[PDB]
Amino acid sequence: VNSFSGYLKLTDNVYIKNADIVEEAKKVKPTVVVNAANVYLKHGGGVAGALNKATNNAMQVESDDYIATNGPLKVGGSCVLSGHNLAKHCLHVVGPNVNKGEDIQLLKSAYENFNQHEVLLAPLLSAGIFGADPIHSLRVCVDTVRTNVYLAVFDKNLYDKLVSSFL
Ligand SMILES: O=C(N[C@H]1c2cccc(O)c2C[C@@H]1C(=O)O)c1ccc2[nH]c(CO)nc2c1
Repeated sequence: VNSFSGYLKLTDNVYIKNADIVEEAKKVKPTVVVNAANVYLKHGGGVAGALNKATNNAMQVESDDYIATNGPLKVGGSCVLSGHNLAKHCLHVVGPNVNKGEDIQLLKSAYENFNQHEVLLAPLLSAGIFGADPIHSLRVCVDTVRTNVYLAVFDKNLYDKLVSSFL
């Protein structure tokens, strides 16, 4: 038993809710919140900009030190950093950005990072400003992630569509 409330159960291990991931993290304090990161950990907009704003830019400060030490992530890769006031940990995961021409097949590799964590609050990778089809992203998520994933979908209209078209 865990504290996520109001989710619709899609599969054995995937749940989904129309929610603001920032508000969900602050209420739930999950062990892991997933950020829709880029390779530079520049949290300017979309989910990343919202999560970072909620941390009063502490996420960005920590991220800049990470990059200065380690260099950029790989597309499809991830790193674990602090969750600040939102979660114990933040798993920064880089899905391919279609608006940068990145290979969509890397989406499966990106979701594989979730399997290193028993339970996660997460957005749909490569959705929103990353330019992928959220329905495809949901399919890859369901077919790749084996751990328990609680997906927060900000847009109500999109949430309903994802549910209604789910196979
Ligand atoms: O853009 C946002 N989320 C979408 C996104 C973005 C980039 C890559 C992605 O893969 C996805 C998928 C994610 C989604 O479909 O839910 C977002 C989420 C919460 C927000 N809270 C505020 C306050 O103003 N702005 C927000 C923006």
